[PDB]
Amino acid sequence: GPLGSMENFQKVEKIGEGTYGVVYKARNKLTGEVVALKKIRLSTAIREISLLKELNHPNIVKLLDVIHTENKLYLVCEFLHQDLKKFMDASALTGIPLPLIKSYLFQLLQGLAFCHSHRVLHRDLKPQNLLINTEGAIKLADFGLARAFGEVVTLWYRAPEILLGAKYYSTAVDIWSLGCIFAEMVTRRALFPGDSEIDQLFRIFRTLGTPDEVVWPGVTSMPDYKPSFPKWARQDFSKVVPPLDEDGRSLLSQMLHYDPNKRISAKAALAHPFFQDVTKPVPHLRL
Ligand SMILES: */C=C\C(=O)N1CCN(CC2CC2)c2cc(C(=O)OC)ccc21
Repeated sequence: GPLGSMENFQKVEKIGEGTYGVVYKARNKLTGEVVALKKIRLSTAIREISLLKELNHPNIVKLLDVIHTENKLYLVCEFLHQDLKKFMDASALTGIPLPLIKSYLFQLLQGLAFCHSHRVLHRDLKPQNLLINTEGAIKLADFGLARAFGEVVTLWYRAPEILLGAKYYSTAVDIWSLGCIFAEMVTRRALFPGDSEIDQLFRIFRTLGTPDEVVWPGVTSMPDYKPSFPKWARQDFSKVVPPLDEDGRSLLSQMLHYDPNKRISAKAALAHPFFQDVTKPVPHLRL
């Protein structure tokens, strides 16, 4: 078995918890490069991961290297300046400026359209794995594998078809997660902050109404659907995202359609009128 493969990286800071391991800010001992290092404590996933090394896009965090040594798996990523959760917390008193929200949403839709055009799903979009830099960019990170391998799981961004037991995800799950993040940037509160699967499901139901066959054909036959679910009425989007103009509200409503077949795709969303005046502002970052 392999050893000595990682003495070329000196760990500088602990910067989060990825989808399968802890992530450090590290410094390439040899080249001086500053990177983000995911350590997965341990294949068909050795190939599914290495395919992500080819998935290069301005709005996807660059996967530089996979280092499989000594019953541990390392992912070497480019390092970005801040993640969206921290920036949202830092902007709690003022709010992220709406043009910057719109830039960030637009860029993430571009990243997803690229990912989805390659039939790659993220599966677990969260403010914590959206990374931003000083230049105005935002990038997708920590893609969830179809094969899980290797804190507490956040459920707040989970699409309802996942919660309802759907065995096969579509790209629509990522559009749902990003809609939730969009709303959270605008209102400065999480849209659906459940603390269990059923609390998550029912928080969605209380806001968007309990889905039935009318709005979601097939919902009542899903593995975890129960006829005994409470029947809540749908609230109005004027109540859910007050600061958002009608263009933003209509886009968000389309990202949160219950039926994954009705949910807007990333590429369709790019053409939505909400982006006809999109710009690329600079965040104010305290690093
Ligand atoms: C290559 C490391 C990697 O896989 N990721 C995804 C995990 N994270 C953060 C994790 C969600 C808490 C992460 C962060 C960065 C970064 O630059 O943070 C400042 C880069 C890559 C990765």
